[PDB]
This record gives sequence, C-alpha cells and structure tokens, in this order.
Amino acid sequence: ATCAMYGNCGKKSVFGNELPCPVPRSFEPPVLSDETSKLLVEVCGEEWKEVRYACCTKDQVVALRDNLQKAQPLISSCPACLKNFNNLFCHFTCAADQGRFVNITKVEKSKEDKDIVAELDVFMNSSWASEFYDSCKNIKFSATNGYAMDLIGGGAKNYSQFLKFLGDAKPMLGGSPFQINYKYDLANEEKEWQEFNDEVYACDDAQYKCACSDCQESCPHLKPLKDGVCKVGPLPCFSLSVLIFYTICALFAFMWYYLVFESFNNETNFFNGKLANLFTKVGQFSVENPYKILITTVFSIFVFSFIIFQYATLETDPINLWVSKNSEKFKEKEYFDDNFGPFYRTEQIFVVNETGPVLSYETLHWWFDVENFITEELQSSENIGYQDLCFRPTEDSTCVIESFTQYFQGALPNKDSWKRELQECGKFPVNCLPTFQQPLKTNLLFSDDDILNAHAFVVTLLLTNHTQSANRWEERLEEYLLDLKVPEGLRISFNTEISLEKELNNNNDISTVAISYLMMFLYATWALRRKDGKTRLLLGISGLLIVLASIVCAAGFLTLFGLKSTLIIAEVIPFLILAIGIDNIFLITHEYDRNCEQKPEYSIDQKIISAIGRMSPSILMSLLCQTGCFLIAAFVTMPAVHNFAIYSTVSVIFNGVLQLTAYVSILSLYEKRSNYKQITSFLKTFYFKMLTQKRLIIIIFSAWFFTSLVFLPEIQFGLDQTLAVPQDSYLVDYFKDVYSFLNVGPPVYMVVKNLDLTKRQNQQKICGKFTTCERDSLANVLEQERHRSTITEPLANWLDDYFMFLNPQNDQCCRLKKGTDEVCPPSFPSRRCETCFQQGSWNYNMSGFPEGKDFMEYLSIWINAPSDPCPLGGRAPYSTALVYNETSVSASVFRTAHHPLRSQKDFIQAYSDGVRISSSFPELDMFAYSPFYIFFVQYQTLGPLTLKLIGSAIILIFFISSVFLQNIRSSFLLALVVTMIIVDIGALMALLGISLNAVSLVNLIICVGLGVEFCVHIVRSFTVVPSETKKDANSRVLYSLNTIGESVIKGITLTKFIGVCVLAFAQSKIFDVFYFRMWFTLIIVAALHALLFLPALLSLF
Ligand SMILES: C[C@@H]1CC[C@@]2(OC1)O[C@H]1C[C@H]3[C@@H]4CC=C5C[C@@H](OCCC(CO[C@H]6O[C@H](CO)[C@@H](O[C@H]7O[C@H](CO)[C@@H](O)[C@H](O)[C@H]7O)[C@H](O)[C@H]6O)CO[C@H]6O[C@H](CO)[C@@H](O[C@H]7O[C@H](CO)[C@@H](O)[C@H](O)[C@H]7O)[C@H](O)[C@H]6O)CC[C@]5(C)[C@H]4CC[C@]3(C)[C@H]1[C@@H]2C
Ligand SMILES: CC(C)CCC[C@@H](C)[C@H]1CC[C@H]2[C@@H]3CC=C4C[C@@H](OC(=O)CCC(=O)O)CC[C@]4(C)[C@H]3CC[C@]12C
Ligand SMILES: CC(C)CCC[C@@H](C)[C@H]1CC[C@H]2[C@@H]3CC=C4C[C@@H](OC(=O)CCC(=O)O)CC[C@]4(C)[C@H]3CC[C@]12C
Ligand SMILES: CC(C)[C@@H](C)/C=C/[C@@H](C)[C@H]1CC[C@H]2C3=CC=C4C[C@@H](O)CC[C@]4(C)[C@H]3CC[C@]12C
Ligand SMILES: *[C@@H]1O[C@H](CO)[C@@H](O[C@@H]2O[C@H](CO)[C@@H](O)[C@H](O)[C@H]2NC(C)=O)[C@H](O)[C@H]1NC(C)=O
Ligand SMILES: *[C@@H]1O[C@H](CO)[C@@H](O[C@@H]2O[C@H](CO)[C@@H](O)[C@H](O)[C@H]2NC(C)=O)[C@H](O)[C@H]1NC(C)=O
Ligand SMILES: *[C@@H]1O[C@H](CO)[C@@H](O[C@@H]2O[C@H](CO)[C@@H](O)[C@H](O)[C@H]2NC(C)=O)[C@H](O)[C@H]1NC(C)=O
Ligand SMILES: *[C@@H]1O[C@H](CO)[C@@H](O[C@@H]2O[C@H](CO)[C@@H](O)[C@H](O)[C@H]2NC(C)=O)[C@H](O)[C@H]1NC(C)=O
Repeated sequence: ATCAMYGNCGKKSVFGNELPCPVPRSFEPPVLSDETSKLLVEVCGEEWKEVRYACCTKDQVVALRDNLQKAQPLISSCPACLKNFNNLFCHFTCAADQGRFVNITKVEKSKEDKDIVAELDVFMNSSWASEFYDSCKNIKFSATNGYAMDLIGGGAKNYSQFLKFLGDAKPMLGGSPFQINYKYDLANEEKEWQEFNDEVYACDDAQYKCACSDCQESCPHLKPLKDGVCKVGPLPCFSLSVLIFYTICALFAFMWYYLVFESFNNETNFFNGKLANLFTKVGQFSVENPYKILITTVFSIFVFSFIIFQYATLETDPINLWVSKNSEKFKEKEYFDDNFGPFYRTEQIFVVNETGPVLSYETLHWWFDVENFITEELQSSENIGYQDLCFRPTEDSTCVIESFTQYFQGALPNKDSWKRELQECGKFPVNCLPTFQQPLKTNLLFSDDDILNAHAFVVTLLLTNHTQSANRWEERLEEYLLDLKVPEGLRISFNTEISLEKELNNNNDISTVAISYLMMFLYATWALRRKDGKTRLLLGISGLLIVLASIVCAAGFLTLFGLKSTLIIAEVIPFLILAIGIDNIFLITHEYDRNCEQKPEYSIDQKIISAIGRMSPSILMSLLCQTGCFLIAAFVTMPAVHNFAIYSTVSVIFNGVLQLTAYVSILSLYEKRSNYKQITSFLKTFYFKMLTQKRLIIIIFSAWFFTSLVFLPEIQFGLDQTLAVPQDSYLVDYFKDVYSFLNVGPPVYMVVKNLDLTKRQNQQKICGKFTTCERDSLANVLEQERHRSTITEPLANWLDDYFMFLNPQNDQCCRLKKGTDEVCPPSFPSRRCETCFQQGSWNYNMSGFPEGKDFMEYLSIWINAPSDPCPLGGRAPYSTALVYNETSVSASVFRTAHHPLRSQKDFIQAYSDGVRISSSFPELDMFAYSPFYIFFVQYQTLGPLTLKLIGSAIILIFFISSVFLQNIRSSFLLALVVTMIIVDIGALMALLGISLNAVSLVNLIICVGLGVEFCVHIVRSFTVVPSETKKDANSRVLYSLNTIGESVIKGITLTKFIGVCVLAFAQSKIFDVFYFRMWFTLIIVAALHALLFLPALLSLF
C-alpha cells in the first residue's frame, strides 16, 4: 500500500545504525516473503498475519525485533503497557498505510550517496496518546524503588512530553537515530493524511489485566468511607439532640401556660422489725461482755498483722496492673511471643538543643566518645556489655545501633568535609550504609529531614536478650546517663526498658498520709466534745484505731487468697475508708448524747443499747450501699483498680462489724467509768428562711442539671503517661520529647495463621505484585488503606520476595548445580550451576510458580540465602518471620508501621485501625499486633461500659432504698437526686480537664455511694417522725433538718473535707488529678444538693 518508508539504503555514517530508505507515497511494495510472515506474527503479533503489502523488509523487522527487546524488561510487569508499546512501534514501521500518518520533514544523504530520512512527522488522536501514557504511567521498577517512567520516560508527567522523549534523536545514548515529531492536533480539512488511531488497552482489561501495584485502576476501589464516627455540625451530635429536646419541651410548657403494696408493706414491715430485734440483741451481747470482745479484737489484729508483715507483701509491674490477662489482646501477645520471639527491648536517647540546631563539630565530636563507650566498654557489674546482649540480624553480623554515627561507621569525620558528607548520606542513604548493611531512614535519626537544622537526633539501642542479665546492664546505663556531663545548651532525655517500672514504684507519699490522719484526729475530738465543752479524747482515739483494724484486717485476710496490691493504690485506701468509716462514729455517739438529754431513767447500759437500736437500719443501709457501689466497681477489668474495689469492699464490711460491736463496748466502758453529771442560732435563721423559696431553688438547680447534660459528650478519653510517673523524674522530660521530636511509629505486625501457602488458591490471597491474583488480597487492601488509615509505612511481604527470588532474570540468586538439586556453593563462580527456573518456566501471571511439595523444597534455600550476591536473599530479613517444618508454613508475619502518633487521641485512633483492618479479611485468620495495643484495650468499650456500671448502681440504690424507707415516693426522689449529682460532676469533669479511664471510672462509681450518705439521713427522718410533730410536709422536713442536719454538717460533710484537702499535695499527679478533683468536686456538689435542694424538693414531693 501507500508507504512513505521502505527498505534500508545504508548507514548515515561509518559504524552508524542503518537508516531506512525514503520512498514516494505512491510506492507499492511487493508481496511479502514466507520468512517475513513468520517473523511478523512472532515478533509483533498474530494481528499482522493478514498483511500482504507491508512497508518493511527482513532487515527492518529483525532490527525492529532486536530494538524492542531493549525496553521489554522495564515494562514487562504490565502486559497492557507492553502490548501498547509494541503496537506503536510496529505499525509505525510496518503498517501498510504508513504514509497516511507519516510525513518526512527532512531527508539527508547517506554514505552510499543514497537519500535517507533524518526527521519525521506523525499525527495521532490525543485520546490514543492519553490512554497510552495512562497504561505505563504507574509502572514500578523492582530495583529502582521508583516509577519506571524515570528510566523510559525521563520522569515525564504529561502525555505530550512522553512521546517527545521517545522521538528525541539521541543515537549516542541508544535513542532514535532520526528525530521524530508527533502532532496531537490536525484540522485535516483536506483529508490527504489520515490520523493514527488504533486500539488502546488499559490495565483494567481482562485479557491484559495488570496488578494493582502496576496501575491505580486495578487496585481495590471497594473502600466504603466509614462515617458517623466524628461529630456533625458545630456541636456534638448528642448535644444537638438534647437541644432540640429542650425546645420541644419548652413548647409543651408554653401550652401549659396557656392551657399489692399492702402485702409488700406487711412483709417488709415484719422484715424491718426483725432487723431491729437482731441488732439490739447484738448490742446487748457486746455491752454485757465488753472485755470478751475487746481481747479478741486485739488478738485477731496481731494475727492478721503477722501475715502481711512476712507471709505475703507484694507489688506489681506495668503489664500486671494495667492489662487483663484474659483479654483477646493478651491471648494474641502470648502467641506472638512464643513463636516470633518477644519484641526487642528498646533504649532511646534524645540529644536536644532547645534553641537552634544540634549538629556541630563540638557536639558531634563529644557524642562519638560517649556512643563508643555505651556500646563497647560499659561492662555492667557481671561483666556483660552491649556486645553480649545487642540484636544481631544474623549469626555473624555487627549488631544494630540506630544512630547517625553509623553513617561514618563510628569514625569521627574530618573537620572540613563533615557537613557535606552528612547531608549526602542523609539525602541518599543507599550511598551511606552502616556496618550492619541496611539504609537508615533520616526520620528515625533526626527530628526533621533538614538534618543540618535539626533540633535533636535520636539514638536507639536494641536488646534481644530478655533474661535478668539484660536488666542488670540497663541499671548501669541508667546510672551512666544520669550523671553524664553534657555541654552547655544541650540536653538529654532517655528511657530504658526498666525506667517505667522503677519510677512507678518510687513515689512515696506516706508523709502526707500521716498528716491527713493527724488533722482528722484533731477534728474528730473537737466535734465529739460534750455540749458543756468537755472533751472525750479516748472516744476519738477509738475512732481512729477502729478504722485501722479494718484496713489491717483486709490487708491480712485478703492477702491469704493471693491478692497483691499496688504501691500507688495502697496509698489511697486509708483516705477512702477513714472518710467513710468514721461517719458512723459521730451518728452513734451524737445520737447517744440526745438520749441522755431527755428521759434519763435508763442507765448507761440501757441508754446505749437503745441508741444502737433506733438508727440501725440507717447504719445498715449505709453498709449495704457501700458494698454494692464498690462491688459494681469491681467489674472493671484493670487489675490495678479491680484489686482496689475488692480491697475496699472487705475493708468496709470489717469496719462496720468492728464499729457496732467493738466501739459500742468501748463507749459503754468510757462513759460508765466517767459517770458524767446529767446536763442541766446565727447562720440558721438565714439558711432556714432561704428554704422558704421552694420554687426558686428548684428552678435554679433544675437549670444547672439541664445545662450540664449538653456537655457530657465533651469529655476526653485516655490517661496521660506523664501523670503516672512522679514529678522531678527523668521520664517527664522524655515523654515530652517523644511527642515532638520522634517521626516514627510502632511497628505493627500482621500475623497470619493456619494457611496452606502450598496451593495456588491460597497464595493469591496474599499476592501484591502479580496480575492473576485476587484484587482483595492482603497486600492490595493494605496498600489502599494507607491514605485514609493510620498504618502508612509500606508492608514487608515475604511471599512476593520469595517468588521474585526465583526470577530467571536474577541468575545469581537461585543458582543450582547442573544435573542435581544441590545448591551451588558460594565458592563456585563458574558455569557449574544454572537458575532454578528456565526462561519460559516463570511468568508474571503465576504460570509456573512452585506448588505443592515443590513450594517447601525451594523455601529451604531462599530462607538460607547469603543475601550478599543479590538483595533478594531471605536469610537476613525474613529468618524469624516464618514458622515452618519442611511441610508447611503454618505461621508468618508481615511488618508495617503507624505514623508518628503524637497524642493520646492518636493512640486510641491507631488502635481502632488495627482492629478495624484485621476484621477486613474474613477468609484469613489475621490479627494485627503492636507493642502498645494491650495498654489501650479498655477505651474500645468504655462508652457502653460506663453507662451500664453507673446505670446499674443507680438502679441498685433505688431498690435498697425502697426496702428500708418503705416508701416508693421517697425512694424515687433519692434516686433522682443521686443521678443529678453524677451528671453535674460529669459536666464539671470536662471543664476541670479530667479524662475518662478505668481509674476515673471507679472514682465516679463510688461517688454514688458517697453521694447517698449525704441524702439518706435527711430522707429517712422525713419519712419517720414523732407523733407530736405535725404531718404537714413543711413541718416534717423542718423537723428532719433540726434533728439530723447538724450531724451532716459536722459529720459526713466536714470530715471528708479535711481528708481530701491533704491529698492535694503529693508528688504523683495521678492523686492530684483523679483522686482529689473528683472527690473534692463531689463534696461541694453533693453538699449543695443535700442541703439546699433536697429539702426543697421533699417539701413539694
Ligand atoms: C522504635 C523502633 C524503631 C523501628 C524498629 O524497631 C522499633 O523496627 C525494627 C525493624 C528492624 C530491621 C528489620 C530487619 C532488618 C534486616 C537486616 O537486613 C539484612 C541486610 C541486607 C538487606 O538487604 C535488603 O534489605 C531490604 C529488604 O530487607 C532492601 O530494601 C527493601 O526491600 C523491599 C524491596 O525489595 C521493600 O521492602 C523496600 O523496597 C525496601 O525496604 C534493601 O534494598 C536490601 O539491601 C543488606 O544487603 C546488602 O547485601 C550486601 C552486603 O551484605 C550488599 O552488597 C555489597 O557488598 C559490599 C558490602 O559489604 C558493597 O560495598 C558492594 O558495593 C555491594 O555490592 C548489597 O548491596 C546489600 O543489599 C538488617 C537489620 C534490619 C534492617 C533491622 C534493623 C533494626 C530495625 C529497623 C528495628 C527498629 C529499631
Ligand atoms: C494505677 C496507676 C498506678 C496507673 C497504672 C497504669 C499506668 C502505669 C499506665 C497507664 C498508661 C500506660 C502507658 C501507655 C502507653 C505506653 C506506650 C507503650 O510503649 C511501648 O513501646 C510498648 C512497651 C511494651 O510493650 O511493654 C507502653 C508504655 C506506655 C508508656 C504505658 C506505660 C504504663 C502506663 C503509664
Ligand atoms: C445515667 C448515667 C449513664 C448518666 C451519666 C453518665 C456519665 C458518666 C457521662 C460523663 C461523660 C459521658 C461520656 C462522654 C462521651 C461519650 C460519647 C461516646 O463515646 C464513645 O467513645 C463512643 C464510641 C465508643 O463507645 O467507643 C459514647 C458515650 C460517651 C462515652 C459518654 C457516656 C456517659 C458519660 C461517661
Ligand atoms: C532504557 C532507557 C534508556 C529508555 C529511555 C530507552 C528505550 C529504548 C530501548 C527505546 C525507546 C524508544 C525506542 C525507539 C524509538 C523509535 C524508533 C524508530 C523506529 O521506526 C525503529 C525503532 C526505534 C529506533 C526505537 C528503538 C528503541 C527505543 C529507542
Ligand atoms: C544550640 O543552638 C544555639 C542557637 O543557635 C547555639 O548558640 C549559638 O551558637 C553559635 C555557634 O554555634 C554562636 O555563633 C551563637 O552566638 C550562639 N547563639 C545564638 C543565639 O545563635 C548553640 O551553640 C547550640 N548548641 C551548641 C552545643 O552549640
Ligand atoms: C543473655 O546473656 C547472658 C549473658 O551473656 C547469657 O547467659 C550466659 O550464657 C553463657 C552461655 O551458656 C554462659 O557461659 C554465661 O555464664 C551466662 N551468663 C549468665 C550471667 O548467666 C544468656 O544466655 C543470654 N540470653 C539469651 C536468650 O541469649
Ligand atoms: C498466562 O498464563 C498462561 C497459562 O498457561 C500461560 O501459558 C499460556 O497458556 C495458554 C492456555 O490456553 C496457551 O494458549 C498460551 O499459548 C500459553 N502461553 C504461552 C505458551 O506463551 C501464559 O504464558 C501466561 N502469560 C500470558 C498469558 O501473558
Ligand atoms: C508441620 O506443621 C503442620 C502445620 O501446618 C502440621 O500440620 C497441621 O498440624 C496441626 C496440629 O497438629 C493440625 O491441626 C492440622 O490439621 C495439620 N495440617 C494442616 C494445618 O494442614 C504438621 O503435622 C507438621 N508436621 C510434623 C512432622 O510435625
């Protein structure tokens, strides 16, 4: 047909490539020969089997075939790109209608005085070019670690300039000998020349499908964007729901403006009475035999104090007092540890220049002399150094130090060229290798990639020895770094593996405990004095000693079963039990004084027993409400706070028994012997007058509750690490640095279990680099979940490395002695061994990959490869990432990483991604594991949990109140007040900055217990009244306050005030933030509700 090009007339210059001979557009080439037809179908494709009058000869096709092989390896990953590439250069040289879309701009003379072409012009549809560029745009070269466009396209980012590179005349560098120009626009009104248009194949094509790694389109777009996790609008979703609820509530109010029990009572009444007879009998038994029960108490406490002193007194460590040993994250940790070995122990050192850069010859010279000392000649007491515990990648390899010193291999560089050398090594780590032969990322070494302007560099040391010997060395390193004399301006902050455990069990706040104890003995004596001003010091002493006998009994009774209490939480029980324990002393003693005031016919023995039998249900309900609240708080699974609820539950029970039995006897003896002679309101009228405004108080307090129900969703989550460690420690500085100067994240592992990996079906579920495999494979999904999730850094797939290792192109990798299956020795650099797979036995669509028994035959030589000849050896990188027994690969690990994680909110968000992603593969047994996951397993279900525990506690309070008060209406009011205190404190939790942990969730569950003590006494007096008193509501409530109101203010109210105040001053901030602000806000909030609100509500019950 019409050909503008045909045949070769000779080379343009000596040794130059032969150039084709130009021909007129009317030239008609003869019919093709038999050999040409065979070549065209093979070299180009079967689609050319029909062409008769081609425009190319035998020399042209063989030359074309030779040239095409040049670029075949680069673009062989994606068959679509390869198919398109061949088509463009096949039609351009052999298409019958070559002249239709080809024009000769310039023709030059050859050596043989025969004209040859020097420049050419072609025209094609822009759609064709756009598709062609798209197919080969995202091809990735295995060895270059970058897009293949750099090698073939020269980094071209536009389709227009991509063809330009191909058309560039660069014969010296192997380019096209003659310039080629491509036109993307042609208004061919004349239509003399026809534009070049032909079929275009994209990676999505079924026939020419390409892997996800090759092109974006083939990757899984099945990424349903999870929604609803965050808030909606400018306010939280729940708050908007509440706000509309108030609006509709107001509209209803606007419309308002315009406009058998007897059987239960009898049974309960008999039950209530039976308790009174039971309790008075106990008092008679105790009072009638004072010495008998006093000797037993003294003897018993000595028996129990013996157990705690020697038999059992233990503490714990971070992984035993903050993680439940039954959770799923701890069953996974044990499995990973058993097979793939425990994670490395990590020591980190930060060298920080607060202002300005760090790297200077003075600082660099100084550090080189203190990093060659830690890692070479520290020699802990047992003469074990870092060289006996450090992590060695192989059997014989210098162990890993992740420091910038490794760029120079521990050789102090010269004073002149150190700046340029460091920049070059950082910019291109491949050109600056450490002694253990692996590139060091600049993010793991410096705060920022600028290097020279970095504010701090990080030194990491890895210990693969977990015996107690490694602990001994870390003691020496901790001591060495503390006393190190850094230059002026610089700073150091480090965290050895054992630093956390040492500092947690270091705070000793027992001094302040003895001060709170001293204050309450002072106050108790003052508040227990007689109406005449006389003081009874002995009674006050018994109050303090009686509570101690409860704590010691609990710590001795409970330690028998094997419970261990933490040092941190063993300093909090004394305040809690004493605040609750001493409450019943004043009520019994004070009420006893009243009985002496009137009706003195009874004697001391008869008066006290009457005092005990009268408020016994009031005391009994306090004990039963201080064990349900604590027992419900024992459902928290953190061992540190689960043992705190069990320890307090037993202490409260023992304190009650040792008060209605042992203190009653003591009181009788003290009063009988003393034989006191029979005894012969500012700020109240003002307060009493205030209660006259029933509606003003209710409206104000009601508004406070409702405005505090739209701030609950503003409460944060998580416990800050800096709080736990005591102040002035070296870990407060460290945790501050990790949040600002570290640019790497924990290395999440993706363990896969019970997978065959020997049948081709299973391998396709982890493929990430081949075409015929599944699209939802593990490698493809994890590749896509890198722009939206927290797991960003690339995945280390050992299965794709294994198959690449068998590639015949990498001949050196899989050398096998010819004629045998034995491995070619490394000392055999001769033609005595060949590749495992021949040229035609390996294809990118898994046509000849190992299967069945053959899979484990070659896996035993890849995982033992030296890795020196070619980088695809597997002995060094993936030695410990497999658990195989020459018949299966039962387990395996794929390593990834998170991003910096610079906050407590990112730690919780990251943990969610690990759980979310591990549940995206229903066909696998995958589970992700990172070192920090076990410590954040509580916040996943802390939302529903806190509602259930608090909701359960309020329900329990209502149930017991109805049984004792014998009045449903009164009980409901008490439950309504208690739930009003909890909500109010919850909103104040957001403002004060307290978060929601398992430590501040138990504190909020025992607030209902403490919040019922204030109100239970007021409510009961309202229900039960003397006959002489009027039955009108105002009279009864006024009667109640005048009777038991004083004891609440001088007792339950003020006593807790003294205890909490002392707890504010402490070294650890965990006591100041959680156990003080929570228990100090409760008293103020509960005091207002109990005194100002509750009587107003009762009067209008
Ligand atoms: C909080 C902390 C922080 C995080 C942390 O813990 C927690 O995380 C933890 C995780 C840890 C690492 C994990 C596991 C290893 C493997 C081991 O590794 C064997 C060493 C070999 C590694 O081989 C290959 O390593 C990579 C694959 O593994 C390959 O890269 C890619 O692999 C995939 C691509 O396919 C994709 O994944 C990516 O594209 C890319 O990743 C890489 O290219 C290739 O080198 C070294 O091989 C050499 O072999 C010959 C020498 O022997 C050399 O030959 C020569 O001989 C003379 C030399 O004498 C010369 O001068 C001649 O000129 C020359 O001819 C030859 O050139 C050279 O290759 C070395 C230790 C290390 C790094 C650990 C260190 C410590 C951590 C970073 C911890 C760390 C502390
Ligand atoms: C009741 C009182 C005494 C508090 C008890 C719990 C604390 C000791 C917890 C609360 C949050 C924990 C921290 C949460 C996050 C991390 C990151 C994580 O760091 C790792 O690299 C993992 C180390 C490992 O796997 O052991 C574990 C340590 C640390 C600081 C934890 C140490 C122990 C902390 C401070
Ligand atoms: C009768 C009781 C239940 C009322 C008083 C409950 C309070 C203890 C408040 C104070 C702050 C509230 C929390 C503030 C924020 C949220 C939003 C949301 O938190 C989540 O993390 C949702 C997702 C998840 O559960 O992981 C679910 C409710 C929760 C935990 C709230 C539950 C109820 C809390 C604990
Ligand atoms: C591997 C890198 C260096 C990249 C840039 C090189 C690719 C080579 C192998 C490719 C790119 C474009 C190809 C190319 C361009 C155009 C022509 C004109 C033609 O009618 C015969 C084939 C010929 C001569 C081929 C030869 C092989 C070339 C030059
Ligand atoms: C830490 O950074 C500060 C700020 O750059 C350094 O202080 C400067 O040091 C240079 C010489 O290195 C002096 O010329 C400047 O006068 C210093 N002050 C300022 C404000 O720039 C300090 O040297 C750095 N630390 C160390 C150990 O050198
Ligand atoms: C951790 O290091 C210690 C000390 O090097 C190892 O224990 C030593 O083992 C050698 C070899 O059996 C003995 O000769 C030494 O006497 C041991 N020293 C001590 C102090 O016990 C220990 O084996 C290492 N742990 C691991 C898991 O490799
Ligand atoms: C893709 O996989 C096939 C599977 O065998 C490879 O081999 C081809 O198999 C088909 C089976 O119908 C034959 O028709 C082809 O002739 C085979 N290809 C040959 C002999 O080259 C194939 O090589 C793989 N690669 C592709 C399709 O590009
Ligand atoms: C080699 O390991 C494989 C693990 O895949 C063993 O085969 C499995 O063993 C477990 C435990 O007994 C069984 O529950 C599985 O049914 C076995 N078959 C599988 C997982 O396909 C195999 O027995 C081991 N070989 C030897 C000699 O111990």
